[PDB]
Amino acid sequence: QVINTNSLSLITQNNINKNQSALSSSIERLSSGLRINSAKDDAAGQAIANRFTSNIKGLTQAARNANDGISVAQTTEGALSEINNNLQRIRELTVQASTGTNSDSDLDSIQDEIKSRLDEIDRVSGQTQFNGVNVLAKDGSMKIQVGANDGQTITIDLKKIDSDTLGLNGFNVNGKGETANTAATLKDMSGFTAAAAPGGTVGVTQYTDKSAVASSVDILNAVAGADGNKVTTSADVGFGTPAAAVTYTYNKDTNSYSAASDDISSANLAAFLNPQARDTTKATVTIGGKDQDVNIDKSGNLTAADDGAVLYMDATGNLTKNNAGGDTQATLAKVATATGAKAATIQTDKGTFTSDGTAFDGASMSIDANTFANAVKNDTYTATVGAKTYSVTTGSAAADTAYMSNGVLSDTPPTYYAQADGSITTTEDAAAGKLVYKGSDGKLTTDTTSKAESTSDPLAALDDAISQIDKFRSSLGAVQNRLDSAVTNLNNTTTNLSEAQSRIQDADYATEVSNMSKAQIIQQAGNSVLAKANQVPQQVLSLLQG
Amino acid sequence: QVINTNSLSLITQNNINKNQSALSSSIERLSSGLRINSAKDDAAGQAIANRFTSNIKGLTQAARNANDGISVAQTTEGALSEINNNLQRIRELTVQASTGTNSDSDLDSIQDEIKSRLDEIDRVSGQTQFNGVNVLAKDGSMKIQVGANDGQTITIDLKKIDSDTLGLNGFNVNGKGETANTAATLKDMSGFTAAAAPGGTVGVTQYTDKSAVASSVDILNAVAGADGNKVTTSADVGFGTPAAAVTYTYNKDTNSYSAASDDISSANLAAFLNPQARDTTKATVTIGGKDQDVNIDKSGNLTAADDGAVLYMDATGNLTKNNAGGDTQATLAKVATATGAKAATIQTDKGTFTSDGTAFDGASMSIDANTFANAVKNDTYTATVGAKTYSVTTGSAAADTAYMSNGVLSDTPPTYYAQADGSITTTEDAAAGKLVYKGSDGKLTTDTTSKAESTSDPLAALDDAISQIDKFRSSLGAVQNRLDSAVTNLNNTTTNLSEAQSRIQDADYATEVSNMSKAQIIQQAGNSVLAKANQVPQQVLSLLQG
Repeated sequence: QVINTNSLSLITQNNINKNQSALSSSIERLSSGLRINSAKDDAAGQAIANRFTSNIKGLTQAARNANDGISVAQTTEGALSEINNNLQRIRELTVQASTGTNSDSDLDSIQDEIKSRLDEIDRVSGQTQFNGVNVLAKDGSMKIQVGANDGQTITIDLKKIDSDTLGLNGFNVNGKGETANTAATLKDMSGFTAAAAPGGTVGVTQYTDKSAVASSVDILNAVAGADGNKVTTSADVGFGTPAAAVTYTYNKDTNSYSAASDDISSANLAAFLNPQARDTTKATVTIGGKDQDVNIDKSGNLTAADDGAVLYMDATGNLTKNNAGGDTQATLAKVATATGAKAATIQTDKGTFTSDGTAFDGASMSIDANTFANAVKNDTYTATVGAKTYSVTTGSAAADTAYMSNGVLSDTPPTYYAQADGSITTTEDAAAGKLVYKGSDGKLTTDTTSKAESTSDPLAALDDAISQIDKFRSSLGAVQNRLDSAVTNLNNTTTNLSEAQSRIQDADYATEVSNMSKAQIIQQAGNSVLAKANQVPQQVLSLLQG
Repeated sequence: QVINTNSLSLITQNNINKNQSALSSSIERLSSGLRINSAKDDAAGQAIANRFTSNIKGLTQAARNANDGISVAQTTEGALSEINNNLQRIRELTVQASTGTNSDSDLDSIQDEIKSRLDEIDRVSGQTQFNGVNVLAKDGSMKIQVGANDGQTITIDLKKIDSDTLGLNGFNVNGKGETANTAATLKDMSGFTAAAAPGGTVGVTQYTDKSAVASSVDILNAVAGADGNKVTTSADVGFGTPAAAVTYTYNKDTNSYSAASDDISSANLAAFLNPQARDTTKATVTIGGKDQDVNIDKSGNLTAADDGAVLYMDATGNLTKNNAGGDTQATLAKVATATGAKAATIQTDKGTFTSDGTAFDGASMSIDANTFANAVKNDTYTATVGAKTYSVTTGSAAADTAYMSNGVLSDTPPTYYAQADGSITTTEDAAAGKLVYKGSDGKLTTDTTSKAESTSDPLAALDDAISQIDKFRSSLGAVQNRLDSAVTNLNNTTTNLSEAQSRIQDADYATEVSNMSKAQIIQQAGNSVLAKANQVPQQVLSLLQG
């Protein structure tokens, strides 16, 4: 009974408006097929779906990468298998070649063919490549990404395999083999004669090969060869040049000989620490509880270890370091007596030094071996070796008690005894002695055999190469099995995660068709009731009778 | 008969007003489709509908959660199946390798592949994940919400599965396999404490393991192991028992220690040459340029080296040896002064001897090493080794400068530095040090591996590991079926509750359309009767006749 200013059709319109959102959402949900289409839905679901999608894509790419790794491992394994076949053939040839019934032509032919197959192995090692990467040319590792998160990879170990790595660097089966050596040749013994015969046997004559006097450098090599020997010398370069003390003993412990000397170097620091005309050395000086780092050059200015800081000596009565003192300029000469008075130390890397008075007392010097030999090659010394004492006085073998053996220094010359029957034996009694032989190198070596230039133990070396290649092949096989397992895992995981993500997205149409029917029926009923509502007002017109 | 002041239409308007509310309610109900739209209807019904709606939504979301739990269980089960297959292959390989017809190379290959697959098991254990959650990395539990009200959950048990948990920590069938060692374990360092920190770093504390003082016998094996060392000792058995001279130095050259001593053994030959109570030793005596062979027993009769010839000492004025002399009987005491006066030698195999006066001068003695060690185990000596000097005074490590390292004697004790972060390093600066480890043996070795003898009953251990993983698989299966049953129950319950809530809301349209029709018809009737009511009054105007 009101003029449309309180009409009830507004309620119907509002209800239709409330329905329209559900209608639109239902139709759109049918169209997409995914429950979550924008942030208006459960945004947490959207984020979880996005994370799941990223995981699934990364997992699939990782699976493809693992397959690629399997392929590269397969190529490498095939190459290794044929290399193994070649090595087995070479071993078979070597087994053939060991028989003594073969002429030098036969051995040469076998060597030619073996060299051919070794070059074949080298070639196939260099040749094999997989997409610009040489599998067998370098001892690297290859990382295979099979996981979604960074840092999770599988490593394939690759070794450089060739003739050098497998060994034998030229198998060389064709060298001149086992050869019998020639006899004693009594006439060749032109050494010093002596009928001493300490056993008194009338039928033996002792021959000594003199002129084997070792040189001084030989003495130095002998002492340097062994570790832990003793050498006493005077008149050394740098330290010991005044030679106030003679017994230094140089304390050879592990490496280039050390030393120990009393107050002798006071002015020799520049000569020692600066071998050349412009050398400068780092050193550490402390007064006691005050560790300061300094540079020493030609016994001149004690330049501070800073970039360009220059230290000045000051503090008369204390004699410490200060960059900004107000007295005379610092030099090594006076700081020597300063340290002697204050009982400090100036120890450096190549020698720990202290002073009492006006001269440095060396403690733990360490002179270079080559320089030491160059300095004392022509002076007197009593260098000793294990359980032996050797004397040298301004000339090699002053006492004439050092003799050069085959390769070692001995106090006794090579003694050769000549027997009555023309043989030469190392000892008087023929029951012992191992009658000496001659041949192919001189020096009258006491063996019946000359070294054969062929490979020493060919079969063992070839079996070692076979073992190496088979270990490599086993490594590749284990890696291949592990990658196959990784692929199976990653497939199962990506399937499960795909279903998981499907449970969050991907709205069930079974519910959505019924929801659409709801929305459409409500919309139709609402529009019709809106019509029925707006057909009401004209009753007031009917009342007016106009 | 009244002019609108007692109007008869008022009841008509009032009745139309009453029915208008019903008409509007019917139209609105038809538009919405729900029986209750606001509190004007049965409010208790509205509250009940709200509660049912909340319950239905909660149950649906719980069903989705249950599905997610099923998916994660499936992924875990797949990973466990892969691990189980790997373990089966390990068992098969172990059964193969138990046979005694195999060489060390075959065992090496088998152990290599077993180790490879064990590392594969560990990798698949570590890298398996479900949406940022590692199922097999911890012994945790995951709660799945399947109910509408808080606290109603289902728990899934997860166990940490890896090579450590299953046991055997390196299956190690071949031998010389590797097991991981433990960490620094700062708390175990019970050695002597020293905050000295020579580098001055505040955060470093130096710990030294004291009580590592080597015994004197340890020094003896230390000196004896190396060849050519120096040992200075007095108060020795036999030679040096009077200890007239102290600096012997024992001249170790190649083997059991030698010696060099002045005239001290004059009467000590009987004890020294005859360690037991009746021993006899052969000897060679020469009065110069002319050798004679003799036997010595307890300094008594100088029996000739013949079968039974007995030598007596003779020749006053020359002091010769005659097997047919004509003077008094021979004793070593008398021949001692004979040789001392006449400058002869009695050099033997185990010692070169001469005498001047009435006492023998030893030159090239050779004492047995074991007898030496037993003799000087509890006396003062200053034995030295390569470039080192050691002092002992009536007791092991008198100077307290001897410390027993891992296997060698060093002048410095074992130095361990503990870092601020709880790590223990061999050096103060963390850049170096090779952070120390422990494990399986103590002694704090700087190794990541400690050996382990193969196993006891390998197949039993593999079987127990299989049983563990199989039990885990069964547990996951029981839980997974649990969740399937829960999903079925939730679906049935939410369907029933949805049908329940629908029966309270959702007004029957069958009665509602009839209500609309009745309201509309009665409304038109009311409007028309209102018009007819308004058509009545003008009969009074008809009365007025104007």
